[PDB]
Amino acid sequence: STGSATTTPIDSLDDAYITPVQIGTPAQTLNLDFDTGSSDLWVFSSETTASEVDGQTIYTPSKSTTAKLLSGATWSISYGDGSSSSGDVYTDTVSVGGLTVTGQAVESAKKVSSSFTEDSTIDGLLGLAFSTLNTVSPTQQKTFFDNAKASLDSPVFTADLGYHAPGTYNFGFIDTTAYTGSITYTAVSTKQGFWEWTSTGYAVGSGTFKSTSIDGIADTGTTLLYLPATVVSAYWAQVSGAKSSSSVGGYVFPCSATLPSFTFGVGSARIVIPGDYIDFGPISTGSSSCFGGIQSSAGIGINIFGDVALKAAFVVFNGATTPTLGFASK
Repeated sequence: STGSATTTPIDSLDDAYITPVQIGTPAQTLNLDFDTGSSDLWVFSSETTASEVDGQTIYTPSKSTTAKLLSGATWSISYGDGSSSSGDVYTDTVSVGGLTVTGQAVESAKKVSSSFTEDSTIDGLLGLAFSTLNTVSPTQQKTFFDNAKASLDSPVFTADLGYHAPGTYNFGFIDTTAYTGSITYTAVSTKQGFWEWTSTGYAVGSGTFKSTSIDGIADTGTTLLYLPATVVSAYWAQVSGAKSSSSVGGYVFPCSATLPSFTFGVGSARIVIPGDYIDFGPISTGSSSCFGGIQSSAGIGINIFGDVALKAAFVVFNGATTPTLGFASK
């Protein structure tokens, strides 16, 4: 089997991407944030505290003839940005882009933090990291990909995110028309439960490439590119007036600037992030200070190749027995 679904930015800055997911019988379609940095499929639901729902589409298990309470199971998750959610669990039929998993754990939110409530366009998350990070207790549950894996033509999914435009998540096949040149594959460590890999270096603009190992995660659920302070300082030093602002919470730059590109290494290959991808616009409406799309990972504890980086590439998440990651230009 295969699946293919379009993913759409939630706003004009590509702050996140939503992908329609069919849950239950008859189908209830919710728009989920596919997140390669976590491993829970959770949704706003009929059980979510009413005051914490503000415009989201909810899953109502009582209206699904295939929903079954997973008796005793609860979940609770905290994300890197400080957001959180928790609740109980149902199993139900879940389909993405024509690919159907029966018995998928669907984690029903009883509580969500304010950032989720405030995001009316995101109806929940679909985790695509390794199932070892799944938070369901006392019986840990498998991700949608893990459940689908054996049925897929090939044990892979791909992320092809758009810049200010829709893109595609495919399951079970590699669309050879969706990228240019060849795919360069690189080793993955699953020791922390992430799609963790080591970039071979970077360049700023038309500058020379610096060979240096940068361990990080491929994370579709993180907006920006978070890299070591040394790397980030070298980038922003090439933008007149750019500075790190403690008050704003990162690097800002004059909105009048033309940003240089940023290149990262994948083995001997190179992925170029155009300067425009690094512009996240005014810090507040009408401001002439703009927020940067490359930020320091210092104090996160991990480098994160988020959407800013991933959307510059066609990315293969290879879930073979020895998982790997592939990157191609597009």
